[PDB]
Amino acid sequence: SVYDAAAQLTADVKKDLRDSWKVIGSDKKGNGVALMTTLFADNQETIGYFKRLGDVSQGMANDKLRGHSIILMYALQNFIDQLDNPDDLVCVVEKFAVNHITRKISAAEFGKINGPIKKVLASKNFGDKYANAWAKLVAVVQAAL
Amino acid sequence: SVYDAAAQLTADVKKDLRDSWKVIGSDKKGNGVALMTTLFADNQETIGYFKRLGDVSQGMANDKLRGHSIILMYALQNFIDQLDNPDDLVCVVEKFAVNHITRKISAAEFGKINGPIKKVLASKNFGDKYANAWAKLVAVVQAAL
Ligand code: HEM
Ligand code: HEM
Repeated sequence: SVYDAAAQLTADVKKDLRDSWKVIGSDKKGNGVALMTTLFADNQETIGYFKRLGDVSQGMANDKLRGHSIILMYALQNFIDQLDNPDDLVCVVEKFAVNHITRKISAAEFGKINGPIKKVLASKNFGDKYANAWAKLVAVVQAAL
Repeated sequence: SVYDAAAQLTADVKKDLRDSWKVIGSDKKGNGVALMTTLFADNQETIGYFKRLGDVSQGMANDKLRGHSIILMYALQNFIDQLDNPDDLVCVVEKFAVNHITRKISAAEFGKINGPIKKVLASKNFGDKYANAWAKLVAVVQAAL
């Protein structure tokens, strides 16, 4: 359950999340768009959920994709900012989960974002330690789906 | 058409928005809930759109309303951050608008948030000049609805 999954965010996980977000979150447009095109490249079957975005291979030049990618990064910003207070983290994760549940995005489907995250981290010289901290935050959202 | 309403955000308007946001956005939970509870108090009929939140009379103590309130404030953070690049502001506002159009929230209904914003600004002693600027930012969204 999500209260139990939020409890796996221990002190070192929280610190590694903030330390990597300080670099990733510096360029929300650039890293958000890179996140999404890596998801589409590595997991082409997820493009069906994003029909409204139009031609996803245009990347940055697709205004709808660029708008979605920037907004996605503010949801991550929000989660990072709630790490101090588990009660606020949980109520924000459950609120966020509503629209993903309506779209029938399962926990297994959501978990496909981990591969893209690991790759964007790796491009900024953040290794496995950080990829695993981010997998634990994505697991809090998965528990709400 | 959003680009035309965005043209109204002149250099002084953007400056007032950024300066008031420096204070308002520094307590996203507190000021987010104050906007929402002021909206419900002043325009009781808007509660019709928020049946999922349950008992909105609990204010801050209602986890679903607190979750919604914090997420609302990250949408405004995003808008403030895109003010200097009209192309990004417009693709973010148009993406944001999609779910509100599906909820059948008209431009007039959305415009009811202006009284709440004026009151939260005035509680932090930002007068009519700042309220005016915020009405012009809300107008960019209204142009997308
Ligand atoms: C790091 C993970 C993710 C974050 C932070 C995230 C964030 C968001 C945000 C903030 C929105 C806009 C608000 C809303 O409509 O709910 C959104 C929309 C959406 N998300 Fe997620 N999401 C993530 C992963 C995923 C994944 C893995 C899928 C599906 C395979 C997914 C599918 C969708 C879809 C289909 C939309 C709507 C796109 C549109 O038509 O405009 N999301 N997501
Ligand atoms: C300053 C203005 C506003 C901002 C920045 C804002 C922001 C947001 C955000 C970020 C979401 C979550 C993503 C989504 O589902 O679309 C949302 C949801 C929603 N908004 Fe807005 N919104 C604003 C005003 C309004 C107004 C005036 C109404 C209607 C009277 C409205 C009704 C809704 C509803 C019903 C939801 C879903 C709530 C739920 O989770 O059940 N919004 N809004």
